This record gives sequence, structure tokens and C-alpha cells, in this order.
Amino acid sequence: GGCCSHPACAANNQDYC
Repeated sequence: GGCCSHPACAANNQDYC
């Protein structure tokens, strides 16, 4: 349960990651 755990998600959620 983490966005930063997923490179794809991280780049899509720059505020988060």
C-alpha cells in the first residue's frame, strides 16, 4: 500500500513521491 513502492506510480504522483 504505497505509491512510491511502484516506480510508475511514483512518477505519476510527484507530490507523493
